Amino acid sequence: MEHVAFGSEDIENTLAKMDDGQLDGLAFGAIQLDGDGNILQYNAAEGDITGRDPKQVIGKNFFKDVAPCTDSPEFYGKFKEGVASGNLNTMFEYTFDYQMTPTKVKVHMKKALSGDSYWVFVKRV
Repeated sequence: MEHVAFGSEDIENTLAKMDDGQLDGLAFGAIQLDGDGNILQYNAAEGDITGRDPKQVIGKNFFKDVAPCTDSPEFYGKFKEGVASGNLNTMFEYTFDYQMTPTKVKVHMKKALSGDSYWVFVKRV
């Protein structure tokens, strides 16, 4: 179990050293997206929250395929502005309700250390 706290100010540096094996040891959900919203990494904790099987969602588009409930100005809109601008760091509450029991979460989106990749961190509230 990797000791990293949700919302840590230097979270991008710490997660840069993790492979999709060490990501599964986080206490919160973590998804890594490319600039188009395609899923590059998806950890075990996220699968526990949402029911998705990590290996099966990698490669899919988060906003178009996996999470249509996030295709809105309040989530996808913030992501798109972040990708276009070059920086992103925002935290907000949201409800995930597609093909699942509605679940309230806290989401933290932040640009990764690498060029065109972005993190989406999730925890229950």
